[PDB]
Amino acid sequence: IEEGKIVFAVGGAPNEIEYWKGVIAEFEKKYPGVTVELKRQATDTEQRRLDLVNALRGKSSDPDVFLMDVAWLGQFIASGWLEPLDDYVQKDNYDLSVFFQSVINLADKQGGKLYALPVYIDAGLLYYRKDLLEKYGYSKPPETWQELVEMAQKIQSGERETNPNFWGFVWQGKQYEGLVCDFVEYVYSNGGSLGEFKDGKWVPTLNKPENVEALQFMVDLIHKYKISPPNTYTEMTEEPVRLMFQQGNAAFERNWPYAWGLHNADDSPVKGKVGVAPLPHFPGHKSAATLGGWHIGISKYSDNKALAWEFVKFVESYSVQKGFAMNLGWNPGRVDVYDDPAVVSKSPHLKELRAVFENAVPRPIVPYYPQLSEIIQKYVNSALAGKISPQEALDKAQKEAEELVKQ
Ligand SMILES: OC[C@H]1O[C@H](O[C@H]2O[C@H](CO)[C@@H](O)[C@H](O)[C@H]2O)[C@H](O)[C@@H](O)[C@@H]1O
Ligand SMILES: [Cl-]
Ligand SMILES: [Cl-]
Ligand SMILES: [Cl-]
Ligand SMILES: [Cl-]
Ligand SMILES: [Cl-]
Ligand SMILES: [Pt+2]
Ligand SMILES: [Pt+2]
Ligand SMILES: [Pt+2]
Repeated sequence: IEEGKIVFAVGGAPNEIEYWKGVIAEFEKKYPGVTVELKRQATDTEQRRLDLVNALRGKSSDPDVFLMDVAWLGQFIASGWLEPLDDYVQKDNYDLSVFFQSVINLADKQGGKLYALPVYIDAGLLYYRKDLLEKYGYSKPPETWQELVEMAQKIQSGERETNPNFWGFVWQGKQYEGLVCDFVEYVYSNGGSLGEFKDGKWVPTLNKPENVEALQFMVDLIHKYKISPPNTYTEMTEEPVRLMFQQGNAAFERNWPYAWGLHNADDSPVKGKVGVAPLPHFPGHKSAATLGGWHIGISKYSDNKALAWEFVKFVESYSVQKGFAMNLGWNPGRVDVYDDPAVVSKSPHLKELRAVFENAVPRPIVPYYPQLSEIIQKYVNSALAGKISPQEALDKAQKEAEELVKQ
């Protein structure tokens, strides 16, 4: 185990992990004298991050190649754990123009060097029960958050006559990274902002009036309009939300592109009855979608960097990317794939909602995001629980963010 072997560390939702196994099989079939060992990780992005930093900080060659959340990729680049890809691109005359340059420019490069490639580009999406909206006299998905609430309540009241577990709108509110993504969408769709850059350094503006107003709406979805379940802030993460909607217990769902792949699975009660649209916005502002996704990189400590690069090229290849979009519903890191007839047949929204993905709002791209996120999670979740007001929460978060930015 030191020649033509490579351990690929990857996680995700259960179905994605199973899909990766198939990808690895296809890779070894195309490259006969090579071995790729799967190092399975969890779904939770923080657990995936920890699994990786623990191996890397110990200069272990074990994980040779792996996926990194666009949210904390900057941390790995800054720490210097990634092997620059420039040399490998150069040697194979590899064409980089086939990837969305915006995400690359934003998160994959530093000091003129490339350290990773986008496997998929996630953006927040609104999933809705087309059949239920039609049933209750609504011809189109909601454009504003207030319209979503209106539809959600009428559908909820009607469905509860026979369904007491039905909720008009499910989303991620647990105290973890996913909550920051949901939060970002409400903030920017109300004209708010988490902060901006000054003199090359990010400066926090967590407690702007627009932000507080946005957080208040989130709190109201649970405690005032009551279209989102109480466990939204205690247990709801990607999968629990995705499962609840697929079970048929929700009219609306906010989730990432992967939910589509599952919702459209023949084992899905909602198959053929799900629509996808941009998330709503508050009047006078534009719809927002948080930028997410996973990028592939090579460990600086790998003893099989050449093989790792071969695997990277395969994962970023047209056919493999096409399979991700058609089977898993992922929005590819490689351009034009969304337009492939096979992809439009199974995941038409990748083409139709092109603007959603291209305009995804990035969380603060800074080496110390993990620590910043922890601050936002605590106060935002506390506010959702009703433990403190939106105002007190963002003001408190503002204080700690400033201290954190002070290095
Ligand atoms: O493909 C679904 C993936 O969802 C996670 O990733 C999204 O959600 C995170 C917050 O929970 C974001 O930070 C990330 O950028 C989004 O892509 C989940 O952590 C992954 O394991 C799933 O594969
Ligand atoms: Cl209450
Ligand atoms: Cl409640
Ligand atoms: Cl197929
Ligand atoms: Cl296909
Ligand atoms: Cl097909
Ligand atoms: Pt309540
Ligand atoms: Pt459920
Ligand atoms: Pt297909």
